[PDB]
Amino acid sequence: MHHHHHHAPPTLWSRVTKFGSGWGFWVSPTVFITTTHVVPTGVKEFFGEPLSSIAIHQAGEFTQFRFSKKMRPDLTGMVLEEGCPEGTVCSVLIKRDSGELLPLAVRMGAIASMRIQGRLVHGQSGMLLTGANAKGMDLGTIPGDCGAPYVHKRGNDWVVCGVHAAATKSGNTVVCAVQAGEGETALE
Repeated sequence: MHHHHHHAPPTLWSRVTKFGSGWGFWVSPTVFITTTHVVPTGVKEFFGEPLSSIAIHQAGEFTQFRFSKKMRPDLTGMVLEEGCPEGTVCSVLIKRDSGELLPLAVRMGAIASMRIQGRLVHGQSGMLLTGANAKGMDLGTIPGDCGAPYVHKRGNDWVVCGVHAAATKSGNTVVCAVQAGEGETALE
């Protein structure tokens, strides 16, 4: 009784932050995420945090933002899911200027190691499940909404998948930029 379709977490929507030519997410008080193609060239600080006191770590369209200080504007600590099983419905957070939030949805596929620029990277595909917002280099972007963060309900909370990397030739299929860490060395 009353289960399908429910209210979305507010703080979860505020986590997203349109930077440069894309959108990121607040991994934690002093932690953040962002894509590579989204990163612009002109700014030297984020939310009042000079790069001089920041750390960057690329990894297949996955940059690790480590701030020297914990801004903690309205966060606490989110969970990162390195991919997803077969049948995982993820949702992106597309915020606009006039508050036109565009909540997109995508169905996760299988986990495999793709090859980009002669580099093996681990990422989970994702078939579109909305209409046809995909253009070819993203699930649904127009004014520069690339790299958007993915979210999903996990137990009694919402875990983040990756970021809007790009779309496939099929159009209704994008790749969720996953992070590198545990799970690859573990056996189970």
